[PDB]
Amino acid sequence: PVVKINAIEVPAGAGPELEKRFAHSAHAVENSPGFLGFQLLRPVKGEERYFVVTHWESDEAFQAWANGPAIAAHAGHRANPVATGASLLEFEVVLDVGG
Amino acid sequence: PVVKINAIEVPAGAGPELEKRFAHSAHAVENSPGFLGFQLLRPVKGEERYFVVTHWESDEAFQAWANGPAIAAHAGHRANPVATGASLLEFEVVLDVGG
Ligand code: HEM
Ligand code: HEM
Ligand code: HEM
Ligand code: HEM
Ligand SMILES: [Cl-]
Ligand SMILES: [Cl-]
Repeated sequence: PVVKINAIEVPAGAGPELEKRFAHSAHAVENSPGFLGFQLLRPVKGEERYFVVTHWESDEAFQAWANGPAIAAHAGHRANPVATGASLLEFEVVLDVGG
Repeated sequence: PVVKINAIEVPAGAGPELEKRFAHSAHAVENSPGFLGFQLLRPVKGEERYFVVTHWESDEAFQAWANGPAIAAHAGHRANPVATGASLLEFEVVLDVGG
């Protein structure tokens, strides 16, 4: 599997607004083929960016979602972001250990 | 829950040695109270550091592990580190969505 993290820069005080924009977003991705899950991570120490951490069975599965269903999920939405920058961090899972 | 990511810097070519070291490390953290799991992420694009992504029911559970077992787990090892630096990134899980 692969991990794709969108590391989002958020202006001071805009944390709650950004989090609210994610609150009903599950429908936009949860059903996608090869999707294994995602977490929105609020930074607490050592990082100022929010991490949107997504897990996929493959790179192609993420790309299919990004190029199709993800774009479609914007219909009817303002495209005015509160984030001031974003960086995509891509990784391959080399080890996974359960609780 | 909380997420603690250790972002470790690894010289070129040490990736395999670092990964081999993590391959036999599950025992050092699994079963610890409040531990929910971890992944070793090998960087592919956008990042040069390995991400050690760990999940915990609370910060206290993470501190209890880091302060006791994790230290104890070094006893008997005679290898020098291959990592040259590390940064702990700490997060609160705000949203969790399963696939
Ligand atoms: C992991 C791959 C992803 C990438 C590359 C990506 C990419 C982006 C980019 C480039 C932006 C614009 C941010 C800016 O203006 O600086 C954005 C915003 C956004 N994305 Fe993601 N995204 C990803 C995953 C997700 C997922 C899984 C969700 C939710 C299901 C999501 C929901 C959002 C939302 C709600 C915004 C609006 C942020 C705002 O208004 O400031 N994204 N994304
Ligand atoms: C320049 C590029 C982008 C911009 C400016 C942008 C902007 C936004 C904004 C402002 C929203 C908020 C909608 C609202 O508040 O109602 C949103 C939602 C979202 N974005 Fe984007 N985004 C971009 C690219 C991306 C990409 C590349 C991805 C994933 C690969 C993504 C995934 C999402 C998702 C899943 C949502 C939530 C849709 C929903 O609430 O139903 N976005 N985006
Ligand atoms: C400067 C500080 C540290 C140094 C120089 C260091 C060095 C090392 C080295 C060389 C190993 C090799 C084990 C092997 O090759 O088999 C190791 C293992 C390990 N380290 Fe550290 N470490 C440090 C701090 C930490 C911290 C702060 C944690 C967690 C809170 C940690 C957790 C671990 C764990 C869980 C193992 C694996 C134990 C095992 O597989 O038996 N280390 N460390
Ligand atoms: C998330 C909290 C963690 C922290 C704060 C932490 C911290 C550290 C630090 C400071 C080092 C020394 C890096 C250096 O010498 O530059 C290290 C090395 C290491 N840690 Fe972690 N660690 C964490 C989690 C873990 C876990 C869960 C494992 C495995 C179960 C692990 C296994 C190791 C190993 C094998 C090394 C040696 C890397 C090498 O060979 O150079 N650590 N850790
Ligand atoms: Cl995002
Ligand atoms: Cl580590």
